Amino acid sequence: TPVWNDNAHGVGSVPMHTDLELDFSLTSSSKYTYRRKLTNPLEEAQSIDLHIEIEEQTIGVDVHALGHWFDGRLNLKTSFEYPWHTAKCHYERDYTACGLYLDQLKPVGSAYKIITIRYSRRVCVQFGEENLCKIIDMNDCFVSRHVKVCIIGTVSKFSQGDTLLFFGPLEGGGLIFKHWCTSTCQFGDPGDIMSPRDKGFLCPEFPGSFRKKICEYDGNMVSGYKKVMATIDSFQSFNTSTMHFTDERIEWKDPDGMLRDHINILVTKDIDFDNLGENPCKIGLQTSSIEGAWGSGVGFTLTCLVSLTECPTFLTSIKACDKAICYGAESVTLTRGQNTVKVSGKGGHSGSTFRCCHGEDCSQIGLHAAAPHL
Amino acid sequence: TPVWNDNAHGVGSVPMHTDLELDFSLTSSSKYTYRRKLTNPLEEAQSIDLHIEIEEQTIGVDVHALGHWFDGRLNLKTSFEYPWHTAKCHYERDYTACGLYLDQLKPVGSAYKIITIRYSRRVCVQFGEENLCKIIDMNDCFVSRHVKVCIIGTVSKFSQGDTLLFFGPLEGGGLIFKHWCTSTCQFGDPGDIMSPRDKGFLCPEFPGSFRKKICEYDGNMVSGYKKVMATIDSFQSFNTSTMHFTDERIEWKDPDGMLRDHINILVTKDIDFDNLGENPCKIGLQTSSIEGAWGSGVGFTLTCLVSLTECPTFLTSIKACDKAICYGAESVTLTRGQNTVKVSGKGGHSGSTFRCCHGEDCSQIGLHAAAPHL
Amino acid sequence: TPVWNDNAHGVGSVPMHTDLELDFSLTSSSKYTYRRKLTNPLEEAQSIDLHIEIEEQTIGVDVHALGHWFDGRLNLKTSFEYPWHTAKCHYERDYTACGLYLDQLKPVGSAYKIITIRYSRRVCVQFGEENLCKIIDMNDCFVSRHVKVCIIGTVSKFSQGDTLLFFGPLEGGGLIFKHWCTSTCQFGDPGDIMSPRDKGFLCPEFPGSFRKKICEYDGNMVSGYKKVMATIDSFQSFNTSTMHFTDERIEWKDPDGMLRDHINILVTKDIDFDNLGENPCKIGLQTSSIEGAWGSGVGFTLTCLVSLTECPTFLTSIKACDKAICYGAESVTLTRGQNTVKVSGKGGHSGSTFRCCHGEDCSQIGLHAAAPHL
Ligand SMILES: *[C@@H]1O[C@H](CO[C@H]2O[C@@H](C)[C@@H](O)[C@@H](O)[C@@H]2O)[C@@H](O[C@@H]2O[C@H](CO)[C@@H](O)[C@H](O)[C@H]2NC(C)=O)[C@H](O)[C@H]1NC(C)=O
Ligand SMILES: *[C@@H]1O[C@H](CO[C@H]2O[C@@H](C)[C@@H](O)[C@@H](O)[C@@H]2O)[C@@H](O[C@@H]2O[C@H](CO)[C@@H](O)[C@H](O)[C@H]2NC(C)=O)[C@H](O)[C@H]1NC(C)=O
Ligand SMILES: *[C@@H]1O[C@H](CO[C@H]2O[C@@H](C)[C@@H](O)[C@@H](O)[C@@H]2O)[C@@H](O[C@@H]2O[C@H](CO)[C@@H](O)[C@H](O)[C@H]2NC(C)=O)[C@H](O)[C@H]1NC(C)=O
Ligand SMILES: [K+]
Ligand SMILES: [K+]
Ligand SMILES: [K+]
Ligand code: NA
Repeated sequence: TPVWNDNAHGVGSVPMHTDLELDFSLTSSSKYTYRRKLTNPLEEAQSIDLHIEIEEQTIGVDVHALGHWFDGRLNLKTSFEYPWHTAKCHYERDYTACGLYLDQLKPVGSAYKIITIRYSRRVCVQFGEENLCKIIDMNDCFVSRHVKVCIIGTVSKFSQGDTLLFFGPLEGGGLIFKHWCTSTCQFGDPGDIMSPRDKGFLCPEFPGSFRKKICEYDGNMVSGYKKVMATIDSFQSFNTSTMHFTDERIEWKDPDGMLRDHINILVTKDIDFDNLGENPCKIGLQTSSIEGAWGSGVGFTLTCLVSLTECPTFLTSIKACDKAICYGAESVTLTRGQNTVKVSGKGGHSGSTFRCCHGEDCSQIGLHAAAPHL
Repeated sequence: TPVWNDNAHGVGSVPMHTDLELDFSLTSSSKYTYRRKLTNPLEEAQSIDLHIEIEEQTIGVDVHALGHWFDGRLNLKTSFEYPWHTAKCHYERDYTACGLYLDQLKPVGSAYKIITIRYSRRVCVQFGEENLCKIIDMNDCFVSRHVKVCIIGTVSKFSQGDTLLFFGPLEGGGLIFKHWCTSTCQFGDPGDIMSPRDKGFLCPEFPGSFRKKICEYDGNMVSGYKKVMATIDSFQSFNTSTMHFTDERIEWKDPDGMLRDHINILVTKDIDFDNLGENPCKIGLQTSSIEGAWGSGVGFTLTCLVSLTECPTFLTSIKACDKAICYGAESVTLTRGQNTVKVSGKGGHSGSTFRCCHGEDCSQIGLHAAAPHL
Repeated sequence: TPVWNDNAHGVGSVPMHTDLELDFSLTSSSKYTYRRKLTNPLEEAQSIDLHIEIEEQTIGVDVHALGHWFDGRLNLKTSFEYPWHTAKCHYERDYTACGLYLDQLKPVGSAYKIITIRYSRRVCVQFGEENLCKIIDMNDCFVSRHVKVCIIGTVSKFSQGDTLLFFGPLEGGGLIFKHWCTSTCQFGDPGDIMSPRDKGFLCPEFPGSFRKKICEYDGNMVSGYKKVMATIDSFQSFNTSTMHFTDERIEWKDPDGMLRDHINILVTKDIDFDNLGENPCKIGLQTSSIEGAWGSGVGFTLTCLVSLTECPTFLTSIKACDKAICYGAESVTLTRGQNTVKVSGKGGHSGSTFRCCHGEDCSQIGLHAAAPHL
């Protein structure tokens, strides 16, 4: 007969036994503070200090670092071992030999492929001498005995698969590219000339033809960087503040003040809220195996061994997390005893050890995923 | 003076005459159950059984089935009726004849073009001996005399125009392509070699040049499938559960437990809610004509003859539906007597008979739309 | 100790001291009207007229007008000053001279690049003899002493960077293109042949090769318009109603009745709401400088000189606006005295004079931004 479930983040309330509601649309890039002494109607001398602090919206993007994009010049030469044999990016016809090669290479920016986008606000609530701070994801709720804070919002600026380009120390801003070349890179494309890491170019294709007249090449001669700069107003910029780059992840606060989200704060002073996720179930967790990759839009799968006690069944979520960042979650009805739960995730880096987690509790160790693009 | 309107799905309430509110963020891939005996404060012995069941979020995607994508090898031959004349996909130069043809063809997956995306949850509410189940679309509300259930959410995983690729019996997962070739398919593109149905290839272009030295071809020689596999981590996977393929439609439950939506449940025990859509207007419906296409991003238009009685005017919505799936809706202020209402829709298949509908009531017959891509 | 903040648009309420709540999901393309006499329980003879009018959802899109897209025929000629020298779009090989040129040109539609998308509803509230109308952006709130109206919604039909094509006097509808050519336009692409203004073509590239046999060209010979028409069902249409084109901006009401948003209306009859943005701070504004461009996805930056009095600090937003349309906003904690605030914006046209604004108050003059695509 019991069907415990903690996937509901929120409360049951009696609207007559609720004392305060704050409901408002808040500038995404703004913090908010509320302070009030909660006093009895007139029939006491007891007051409770309420102090709520909501921080500015933060974006967290799991990415794959693509390395640097380059500008360069396409040069044509004739040989009748070719002179341009040392050039990393080249193309030749063997009739008299005609040759193309890239030179005057210069990095113009750092590119990042978006894997996951998540927005959040840090929310701190003091009620009496209770003090609790939590990072609340957009469309999730802060839940406590006396205070509920729900954030509801939508943003459509960034999409998975977008490529972000930063031209300089671009704590400041960047460009969004929706068509960065991937499976086919031709000279002239956004992303045409890349260096994924320190050394080594991924060279673009040269789709045109040679003619042996003095060699000629009848394909495009203009680099992707120059073609993009020539129509730069066609592309979308974004701005950033307090950037935080870590391996395969970027966090910042978008200073775009045109964006808003919705905040609802409900307070009960005397009788506790009914926490809709309340349960007596107890969970133990360890990792079993992993497969798949970090830094990948295809992702990984973490297998967890999950022990349930004190309940016959428990509907809940098991997460793949590391250092308080979660990369995936699986909703599951656990049965008493041992359970095997597979969690699909995306993101992380080579040093990530993905742990099996429930709520704020995690396994003692995690597992590494494989590298992408091998 | 009267201005009846049923486009508002919700209730007017007096916050003092409301007995229970549930407000929470729910894992999209999780169900939720609430059971409670509603009892009088202390001054009676009468109790009402409240039982709410909210099912896991379902996605319904109206699609155009594109057929199978193929891998293949590009072969080059010389003829001085060509040997490769039986090859379906070929390219030749007539000087000595040089020829390209695709062979070693193999289907690698099934592709589907997204036309419409809609999310929903089935919601069942028992209040006393009243029992009602409804499929509630995201950002719509369940309305009854004593209980309101509103679902508010946003998802940004899929977009109209995306192409979904399933590699095997991919009850399991698939890939999202945002640049599947349409108006120009060149060999090497995602989607380059397609077979729309049983037999018959839509062949890709071969943009390169021949040279008569022994023939040479200086264009790309690598299939789209191989180019995509070589950078597979650049593409976004998704997972599925309890898939349901029907003609030009796919439904499933996304097991991504990182996604949440918002649920609000309001209960009044004694006095009924004010149903904001309440009205005495009566509607009769029949189809008149149709034009446009199923399986098409451009869509169709259903013309309806709509009779209004018992009201001078009625602001409402007329829908194009078949078998309890709706494909389009037009908001309209009807006038007493006959009205002509055009409803723009998208989706459906060759067997669809699009009916004119109001609320849960539909015309006796529907009309077929035309096929796309003729 | 004081920390005034007006970035919160909403109210604090005591759920016992609230008299009416309307909560509902409303068809986006529908208006809504609520009329009620607010009367005392039984212990008075005083009534307040409540009258709420919510208008249909409007979309406002800041765009860059791209001019007209053309259909045309690619012709091949041989010359052994070339005949086709007057043709604006041409390509030649100088061996006998082979030539390509476009002719039979015809405009097929007008194209617009999406820079910004915003949805809104005009909301009018009469409470007693108080009457106030405001345009409320989606995910913002109408706030008054006795009535709060919040709109919460999400739409995923249009995206920044999409190109909208209108084929005729397309008050009626249009097509969405997600891959309109920008940095590389080749003959055959959507957007291949453009005329940005009255005269002057931006000609596409012809990536193929000539051969001197009688000249031959082995590249694509089919215009982008014809290639798109041949697979028109692959593209997404949209419909429009009551269109309003102005320079670099389009407004309309989307008649898609499948879309909904959420409306919440809270009314207190006696005691005023606590306006969460209430403050004694006073602001004076003038422009200082501007840089950047209108009609550009990169945008502009307006520098404002902002004087704060009556408060030590004030957390607020400074906006860049002209004629009651706002193009950007910066959240900022002002300090008493003079402040310099930079506001990033996008949109507008050559005649726009971007002003520094706070709430409904603006500077006496604004500044012009520079033209894009120079
Ligand atoms: C969720 O999807 C993953 C991803 O694997 C699928 O990806 C699709 C894009 C498509 O290519 C499909 O063919 C492929 O299976 C599933 O994980 C995979 O499962 C297979 C079968 O056991 C393994 O061979 C793969 O190594 C494995 N990959 C990863 C990264 O784990 C997964 O099974 C599926 N379901 C769940 C519940 O996660
Ligand atoms: C809503 O749009 C449809 C779609 O037709 C338009 O599609 C645009 C993409 C663009 O190509 C435009 O030129 C085109 O008209 C309209 O339906 C069309 O109406 C015309 C005129 O009567 C007919 O010739 C078409 O057959 C018809 N097509 C379909 C599929 O019905 C429609 O009129 C418009 N308005 C409403 C209220 O639906
Ligand atoms: C917000 O971003 C703008 C845009 O400028 C940036 O755009 C990125 C896409 C990238 O190219 C980056 O290199 C570039 O700086 C910033 O405005 C720019 O600031 C620089 C430095 O002072 C000026 O040289 C530019 O003229 C100026 N451009 C515009 C349009 O104003 C801006 O500084 C940044 N921060 C804020 C708070 O707005
Ligand atoms: K080549
Ligand atoms: K060719
Ligand atoms: K060429
Ligand atoms: Na060529």
